[PDB]
Amino acid sequence: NITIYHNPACGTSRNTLEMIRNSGTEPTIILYLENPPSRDELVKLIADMGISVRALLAKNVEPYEQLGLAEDKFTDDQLIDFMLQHPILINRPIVVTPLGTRLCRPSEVVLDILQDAQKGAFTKEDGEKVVDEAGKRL
Ligand SMILES: [Cs+]
Ligand SMILES: [Cs+]
Ligand SMILES: [Cs+]
Ligand SMILES: [Cs+]
Repeated sequence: NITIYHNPACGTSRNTLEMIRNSGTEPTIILYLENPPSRDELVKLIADMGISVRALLAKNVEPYEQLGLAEDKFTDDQLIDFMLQHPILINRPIVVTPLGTRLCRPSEVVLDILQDAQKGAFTKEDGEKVVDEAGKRL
């Protein structure tokens, strides 16, 4: 049972999706930009990821810039509500499996929570080797 909050226009997200597939399961794919999680779901993801609310913020997207979010003037709940109102602020990809939830940045973070091993060598789309044929992380 795997879910990925995916942005097809982001290389890290594409790389993550293909690593998931290379472990042999096809995940549930949520285009968070158009189908963002609910407030309750979003709080849970953040808790399960073990990161701060602010570490989940995508920088260099228009709401981050225009809302002044780089400044330390926002509570965590304010930041969660901005994320819900402007889903492009949610950094990507988030992946949930039976073993846990991670913000998969860099994409190979996802190897921690995939239950089955990669089924063969995996190379990122830009040529960066991740795992060889033997299954060793390079
Ligand atoms: Cs939802
Ligand atoms: Cs693992
Ligand atoms: Cs292998
Ligand atoms: Cs890259």
